[PDB]
Amino acid sequence: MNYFVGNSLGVNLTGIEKAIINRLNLFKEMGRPAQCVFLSWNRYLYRNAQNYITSSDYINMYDFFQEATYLERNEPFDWLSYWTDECHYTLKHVENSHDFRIYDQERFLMYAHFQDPKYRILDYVNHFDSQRRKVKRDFYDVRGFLSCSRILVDKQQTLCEFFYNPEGDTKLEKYFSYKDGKPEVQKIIVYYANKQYFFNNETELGAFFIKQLYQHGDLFFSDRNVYTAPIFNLTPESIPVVAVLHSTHIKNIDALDSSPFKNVYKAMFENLSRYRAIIVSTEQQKLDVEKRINHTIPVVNIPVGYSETIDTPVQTLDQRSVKLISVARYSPEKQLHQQIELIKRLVSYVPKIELHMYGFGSESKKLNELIQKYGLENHVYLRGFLSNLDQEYSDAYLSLITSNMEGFSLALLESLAHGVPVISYDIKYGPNELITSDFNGYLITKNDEDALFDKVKYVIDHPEVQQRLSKGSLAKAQQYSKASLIKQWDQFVRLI
Amino acid sequence: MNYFVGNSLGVNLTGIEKAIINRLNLFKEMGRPAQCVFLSWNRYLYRNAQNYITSSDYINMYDFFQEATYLERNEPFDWLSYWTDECHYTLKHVENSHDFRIYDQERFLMYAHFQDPKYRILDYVNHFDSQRRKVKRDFYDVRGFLSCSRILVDKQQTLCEFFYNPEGDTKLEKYFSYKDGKPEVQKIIVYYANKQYFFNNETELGAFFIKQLYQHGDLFFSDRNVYTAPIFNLTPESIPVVAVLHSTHIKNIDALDSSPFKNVYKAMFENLSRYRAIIVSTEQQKLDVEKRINHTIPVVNIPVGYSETTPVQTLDQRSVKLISVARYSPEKQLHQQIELIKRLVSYVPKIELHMYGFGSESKKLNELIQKYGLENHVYLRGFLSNLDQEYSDAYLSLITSNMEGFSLALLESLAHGVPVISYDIKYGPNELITSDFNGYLITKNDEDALFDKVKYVIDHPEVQQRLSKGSLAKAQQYSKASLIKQWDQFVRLI
Repeated sequence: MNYFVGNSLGVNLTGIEKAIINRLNLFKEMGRPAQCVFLSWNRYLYRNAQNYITSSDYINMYDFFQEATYLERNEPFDWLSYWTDECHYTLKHVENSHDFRIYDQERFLMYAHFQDPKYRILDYVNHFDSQRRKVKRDFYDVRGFLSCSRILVDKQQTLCEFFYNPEGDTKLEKYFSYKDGKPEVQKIIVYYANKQYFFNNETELGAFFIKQLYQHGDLFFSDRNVYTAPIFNLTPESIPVVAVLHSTHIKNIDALDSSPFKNVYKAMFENLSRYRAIIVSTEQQKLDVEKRINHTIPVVNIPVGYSETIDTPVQTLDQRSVKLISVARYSPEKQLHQQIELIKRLVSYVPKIELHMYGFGSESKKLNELIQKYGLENHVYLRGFLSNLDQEYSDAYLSLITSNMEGFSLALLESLAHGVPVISYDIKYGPNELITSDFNGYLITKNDEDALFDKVKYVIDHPEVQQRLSKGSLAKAQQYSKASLIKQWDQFVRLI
Repeated sequence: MNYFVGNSLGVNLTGIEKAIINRLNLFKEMGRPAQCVFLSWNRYLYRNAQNYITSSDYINMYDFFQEATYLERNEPFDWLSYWTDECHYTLKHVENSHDFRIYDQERFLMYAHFQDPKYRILDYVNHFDSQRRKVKRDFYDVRGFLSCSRILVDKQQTLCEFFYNPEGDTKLEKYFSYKDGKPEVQKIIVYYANKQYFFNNETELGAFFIKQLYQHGDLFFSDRNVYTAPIFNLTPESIPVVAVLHSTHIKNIDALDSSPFKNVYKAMFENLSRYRAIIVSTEQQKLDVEKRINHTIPVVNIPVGYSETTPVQTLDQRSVKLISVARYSPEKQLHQQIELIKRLVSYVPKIELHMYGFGSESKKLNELIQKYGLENHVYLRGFLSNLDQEYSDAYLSLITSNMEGFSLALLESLAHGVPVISYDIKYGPNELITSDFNGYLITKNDEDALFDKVKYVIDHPEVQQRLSKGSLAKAQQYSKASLIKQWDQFVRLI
């Protein structure tokens, strides 16, 4: 059995999350057992996983100990008619919210919070004593059951939390003490195997959990090396783990030798004999990493993404309009303001031009402030993150990358697969490998926005080029075919 | 020859403008000659019309007297260099514009303005005197020639206008005086037929033109009645004309008998004996009109739009996409849809509203999308011409106006498989939707009932598909083949 350890799955999948799911779906078709391992406590991971993996494709560490691994949504529960009818409480609704303030004949007891406006998903319930101190907080799983009560001290500070199984029995206790104005774990009690276990640390908890999962002949893959690498350090070398690096390994990629390893990858690079091999996406990163490592341990390049059969429309280009697209999380590294800029000085040459920006991150409001400032309301669109962008690649003329650091770009390959050429700064890793300028898009010089504007403008001018590039896009998309990676993954696993 | 008579075509086609082109394409297929007439001076008309009808398909009255009827673009002319290389002027380019100031050795002469940044289309040239007053503006046709010079007075006020043919010769003159604070024609001179004609307003010119155009057994349709009815009224009964009505005919739809006509239509109704008939779109409007006019003249219903044979109903599971194909004008009540989405976003976090159109409320509507934080959900997509791919992942169409004839936007939805949820307004929705067949009719302005239904259909994808299948069915009742029959019928019998 092959385990791909990560942290968790977001509402919106991140690059690492998407990459993990891809490995899982390749291993599915290949015929090898595989499973995702998630470490982070997350009561919404069932909902978050549902449109991508099945509850048997994944083990979550907390679920495991909560005897709630492979548990489904149970039947919905009318909490409000419980409180009114059964409990003879009265329910003052809080305005502009799915919240409530529960009372028993003018005694304030708890503050209820739901996720949804149908009031079917209870999120949390907060408990108050005689003097309206917030004493205890009950958090609920998205499948129904009460998952964790938390006990508060002083200024709603976390003193400890208790994790339960869906039947209610306690399975986990965590004790907090406040260092630097923030709760740090200091004790963990785990009820497991009809015994009691003690750990000082969530890492020590992580290691224990692995040792349970592990059988002889099982193989691990460490994908959030921030957390997963410390966990594996406290694991016997007898247990094979292969590191998977999900981005550029160093703080400045221009200083190949005189540059520190990233805070996230430091723990792996310190214990490099722990890991059976290390996997990057780009050949360049394979070369770069094994020189800096000094070939102490093998390195392989297996790309995080692959190209699949296209049974939606490709290059159905309305000859009157020009859709440009960004498919990138709205974070600073992606440098999306440069694209709003580009669209600014480009409407006058191509009016009726559109830029659709697919993502959602933190820069949402900063990005929206510019499309508004420059008058670009009817030309630039902040389309929220959505999967199955296949319909959304159909009318796309070009893809833009203006990030500065990317590693393998899943959205880059996804463009090429839909026949949409991409114009991207010439950065590491990824674009260099996936784009050949004047083959399937163009590589632009870093942050050289005038060079950017020129080629984007040139390509909008001569559609004969877009069609030529769009062709070779499909060509390049094929070198990363699902078969190329099933085999490439099968060969890697056998060698190990 | 059948002549459909409107004002002109805009950069974004209006409902009537779309209708005149639809009628043309219909006649063109069925083989009866027809061609659009446009009245107002519009020096971008040939560019506006490039995608919809030929230059053989249309006669603009200014083009006609300007002897530029059926004229096409010239070879490019390099004005920038001509002013430099041949007129030894300097060009002080104006910042953030396609404009130059034109000097002759520190003497400020002209302010040029180009449309495009490629400087290939000269738009207008402003002329200044020795004191730097703007005395003359030179308006250029997008085909390259000088169409009109306007002489200014006082506070850049329009005093008279001269209209040329492409050779340069002068063909019309208009003299203005200011009523309120706007210019108003008071004299028109026309050099046509090697003679001089005098008219007192643009209406009398319009009537003079018609008679120039008219030949025995030509037939005319009046499609912009605020302007065209006054024209045909100054025209002899011997010229056949048929009124065509494009909105509700009455200031208030609720008093069928009592209320006044819309200002647009007063001129028409007050002289109903001049028109061989009225065309309307919906069977209902045919009746309501007939009652009021006491069957004085024939009323006939011939829908403004037809359906025809591109991906359809390729619905992504995770996202719900709502569409409004409607102008950003106030009587479409498009703010109500932003309010809808605002309520509906916490039940449907993946929802979108794409709002296709142009219009005066682009700013009111933009502010609300900003105020409510719906910038990631409601989009002002602005006017798009071919919408065939936007309809593909459309879940439903939305209508929230209060006044409509046939909705061409509604039928287009139904044609592309997209059910419509509309208020129960006259005319059009009553006729094209059958609730729980291809969409729902809502009590007018019942924004709760609207929300209730929109959320419902979203809740039941299986209903949506049932509704989509009925929308395709109803659309084939308004087919192309059938409307060519309706036109050929109701031309032959007039």
